[PDB]
Amino acid sequence: MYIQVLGSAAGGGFPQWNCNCVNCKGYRDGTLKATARTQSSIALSDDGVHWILCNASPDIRAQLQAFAPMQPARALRDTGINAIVLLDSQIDHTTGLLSLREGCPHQVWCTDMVHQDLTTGFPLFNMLSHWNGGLQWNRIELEGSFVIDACPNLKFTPFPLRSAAPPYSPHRFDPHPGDNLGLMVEDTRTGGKLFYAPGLGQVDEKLLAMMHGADCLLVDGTLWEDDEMQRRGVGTRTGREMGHLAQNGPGGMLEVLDGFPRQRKVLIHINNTNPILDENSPERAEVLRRGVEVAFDGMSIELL
Amino acid sequence: MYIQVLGSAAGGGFPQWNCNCVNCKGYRDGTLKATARTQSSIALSDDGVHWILCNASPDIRAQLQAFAPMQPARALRDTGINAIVLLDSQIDHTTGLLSLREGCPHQVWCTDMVHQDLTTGFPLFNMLSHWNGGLQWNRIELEGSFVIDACPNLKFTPFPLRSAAPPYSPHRFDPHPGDNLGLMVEDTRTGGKLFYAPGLGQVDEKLLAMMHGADCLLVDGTLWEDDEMQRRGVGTRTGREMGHLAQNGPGGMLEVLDGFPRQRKVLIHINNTNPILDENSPERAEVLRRGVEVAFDGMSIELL
Ligand SMILES: [Zn+2]
Ligand SMILES: [Zn+2]
Repeated sequence: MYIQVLGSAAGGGFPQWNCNCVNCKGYRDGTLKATARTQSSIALSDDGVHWILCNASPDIRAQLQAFAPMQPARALRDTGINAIVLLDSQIDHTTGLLSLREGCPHQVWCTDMVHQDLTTGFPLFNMLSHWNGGLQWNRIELEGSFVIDACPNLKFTPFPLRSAAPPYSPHRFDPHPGDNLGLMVEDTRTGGKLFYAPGLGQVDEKLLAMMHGADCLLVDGTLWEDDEMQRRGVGTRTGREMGHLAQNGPGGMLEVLDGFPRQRKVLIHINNTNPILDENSPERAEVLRRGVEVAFDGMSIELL
Repeated sequence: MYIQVLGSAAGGGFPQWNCNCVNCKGYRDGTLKATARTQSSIALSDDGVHWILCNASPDIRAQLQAFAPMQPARALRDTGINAIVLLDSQIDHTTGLLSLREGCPHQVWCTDMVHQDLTTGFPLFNMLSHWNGGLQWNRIELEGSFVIDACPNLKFTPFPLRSAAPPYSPHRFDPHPGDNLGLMVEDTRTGGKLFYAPGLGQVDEKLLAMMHGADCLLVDGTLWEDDEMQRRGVGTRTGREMGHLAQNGPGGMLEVLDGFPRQRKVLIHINNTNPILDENSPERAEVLRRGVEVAFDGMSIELL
C-alpha cells in the first residue's frame, strides 16, 4: 500500500489567503522556517499506478502537478485517478471535483447522507452530470467494508465519526450518522492496516480498540491548544470547528497516542495557527520526541 | 488604473491536469520553453491598494499568494480584495468564491441572469449565506455603467456578449442577454479606457466602434486555429466552447486587431493547446511581430 500526502494543511491551507497571524505573517516575511501546505488530502494505491483520491481539495490542481504518478501519460487525455472517496460533504473536501469535470466519469465513494448534500445544498453531482456521464455514486454503507476495482488489494472499512454536516446542509441541525466518517484501509495482500482520521473529536473504547490493530495512525493535528483560535485571535470557535481536539493535553492527542508506540503516528490536517508549523519551535520538538511525525506536502508513507 | 494579471490560462489552465498534448506533455518534460498558467482572472484598482477581482478562478488561492497587494497585512485577518465582478456563471469563473468564504462578506457584481444561476444550479450565494453575511449581490444592469465604493475612480460599462449559460444552468437552452458579458473600464480621473473581453465569439459594428475608444485591448487568445482541439486531438468542439474565434484568420483576431495599432493589444485566456504558449515558436513570433503581447501570470498592465 502506497500512501501519498497531497495536502496536509486545513481549511484555508497554509498560509491562509486572508490570515496575517504569526505563522502566516511570518512565513510570508521569510522570518519563520516553515513550508507552505495545501488543503488536507491523501492518495492511496496498492500498485502505485492506480490511485484512489481521498477527499478532493480545492488545491486539487497544484496537488496533482506535484505528484508524477497522478499523470502516467499513457495516452492523450489520461489521469492517474481511478476513484475518489468522500469522508464528508465539506466545501474543502469536495470542491476539487469541479476541477476534474473535464475528465469524467469518476467513481465517487460516499455515504447516503453525503450524497444527499451533494445533490442539494452543494449539487456537485447534479452540476457535473452534464459532463460525459458525470459522477457514478458508490454508496458507503454504515456497516461493513468496500473495495474499488482499480485497487482490489485495498480493503476499506469506514468507522462512524460523531460529527455534524456543513452549514449549507439541509440537515445541518439534524446530525445523522454517515455525515463525517474516518477510514480504516487494509492491504489484503500483506495484512497492513492504515488508520486515517484527519477529523477527530475525541476517542473512545471502540476507537482505541481498533486503533491498536493498525500499523499506521494518521490522526489529525489541527490545533496545538484547544483554543488556538483564541490565542492567535483569528477565530471564534474552539475545539469543535475545522479539526478539533488539541494535542497539548491532557485528554489530548499527544497523550492518547502514547499507548501506540509500536506503530507510525503522523499528524495531518494542520491548521495555520498550530505552532507545530514552525520548524525550530518548542511545540514542534515535543511532537518529534514523542515519536510523532508532522505530515507535510509531498510526504510518501508506505507499509508493505 | 492598475491592471494585474492573476490568471492567464483557460479552462483547465496550463498545463491541464489530465492533458498530455504537445504543450502539456512538453512542459512537463522540460523539453519546451513555456511558463505554467492559472485560470484566467485579472484584478483592477485605481489606488493600487483597493482591488476589484474580475472572475474568481479555481486557482484563486495561488493567484493571491503571488501578488503582495492582495494581502496588505494592515490587520490580522485582512485581504486586498474589496469586491468581485462576475462576467458569467461558469465554473471556472466563480469557483474561487467558495475559497473566500472565510472572509465574508464580499461585494459580488453580476447580472440578474448570472445571479439566477448562482442561487440555483450552482448555489454559491445560498451556500455562502451561512458565512457571516455571505455575499451581497450588486446587480449589473444590461444598460448603463456602475462604480464600486472601494475604487470611485473606475467606471465600469459592461457590453453584451452573445453567448450561452453553462450546462448546469436552468436556462442553458434559453439564452438570455446578461449571461456572458464583456467589460469596459474607464479611469474617470485620467479618462483611460481598458477593453476587457476574455470571451469573444465574433466582433461586429457596435464592438469595433467602441474598441477604438479604448487605450488597452485585452482580448482572448484561446486557440490559434478555429479547431485547435481537432489537431491536438483532445477536444471535440471547435470555435465555440471555452473561448472561441482563433487568431490565425481570416476573420480572426490577429486580423481584426490590425485596425487597432494606436493601442496596447494583449492576448489573455490562452488554452493549453494554443501554440503561442511555446516561447520559441513560429505562431508566437507572428503575434509579437503583429504587435500583440501574450499575457502571462504576474503581468502588470497600467494606463494612467
Ligand atoms: Zn494564519
Ligand atoms: Zn494540453
